[PDB]
Amino acid sequence: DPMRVLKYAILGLLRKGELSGYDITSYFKEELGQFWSAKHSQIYPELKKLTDEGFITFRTTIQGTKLEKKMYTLTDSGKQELHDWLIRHQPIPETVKDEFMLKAYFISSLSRQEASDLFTDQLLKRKAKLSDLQGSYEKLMASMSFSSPDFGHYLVLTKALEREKNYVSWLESILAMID
Amino acid sequence: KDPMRVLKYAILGLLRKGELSGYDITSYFKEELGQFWSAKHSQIYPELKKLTDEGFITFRTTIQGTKLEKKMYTLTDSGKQELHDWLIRHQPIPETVKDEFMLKAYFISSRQEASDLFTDQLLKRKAKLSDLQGSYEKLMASPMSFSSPDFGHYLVLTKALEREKNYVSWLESILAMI
DNA sequence: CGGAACATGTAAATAGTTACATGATTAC
DNA sequence: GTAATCATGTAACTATTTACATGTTCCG
Repeated sequence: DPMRVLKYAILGLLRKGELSGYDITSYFKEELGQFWSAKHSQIYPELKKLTDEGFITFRTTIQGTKLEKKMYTLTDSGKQELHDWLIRHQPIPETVKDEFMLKAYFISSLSRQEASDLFTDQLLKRKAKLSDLQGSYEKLMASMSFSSPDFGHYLVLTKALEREKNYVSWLESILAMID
Repeated sequence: KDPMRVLKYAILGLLRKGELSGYDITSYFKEELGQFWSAKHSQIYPELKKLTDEGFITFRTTIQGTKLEKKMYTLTDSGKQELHDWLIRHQPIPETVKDEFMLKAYFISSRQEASDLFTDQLLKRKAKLSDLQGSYEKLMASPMSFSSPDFGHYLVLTKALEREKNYVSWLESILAMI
């Protein structure tokens, strides 16, 4: 049984009303993009698939004067299909891929200097990313409970922030042992 | 623009200390390294062929028992440099690290059901943490340092541990809000 | 004996990225 | 002007998983 995560990502994204393929692409680049993403080149054929499967519907609006655009709504099938996925308990994956950690495992092939340089570089990026994430949190807070319509936003953002805090503190631990 | 070919570097790295079979490589992906990279044998064997055709690795045929053949792969000079350049290269950090649970979490708007789904995730992640702590204790029993031949193993284990601790702690925080 | 682990491949499919293509609207 | 962004789609390729397919060795 093929997983088809993207199908559920699209269906989930449409849960509060119509969106274009472009809007979908745009959401994968905002806060959700820390945990799932797809290129437009994957999304458009899939939108066609989901329509043929009868989970979604589209109408054709016009931006400006002659630019066509396709708004998508969930169907009865779509909402249910979505829901049957949402509450389904899934096994946690063994692997969550990280190319840096793969490098970490092969550390013996590096001299103290080379490893220090590698790990230092990673930290500076990870801290830069941490800044961007910390800033976003604040921009969200001025704008928190389960009732909140931004609770989904809050979840992905706090997770992403924690994830980078953890990565920074970990790297600093190894650098203390390296240097 | 140029294929990452991460699987090529996972293999060359796995051979950095000497010869291995495709079977051996498959196994390493099922042990502590599997927390951060895995491949199936069906991907590994064709890739081993490809790397041999590319001159990064070589192989001999050894015989287990009486008549079972085994190809043991070794790095070439060209492969060691290939490994080296990749290790010291500064790659940009990925925007997305995929997590299907966190996708689900984004769609919470669709109270009891959210509690159950998170409680289950808490329990499963508590379990994975217990297994990881156990493995960390097995490693430590056998004076850790950069010089230590098990530094890599230590790194992947600590990271995996930090990862679950932080996941478990997060899920608790969110559950108390709900 | 029998089952787990060892050992190696290929086929068919899904999943994902990069490159190829085009054109319209917004704001400076 | 012109650049960035909005907007949609197809082609080729790279990556990964599940299933198919075979046979040996170790150990109790």
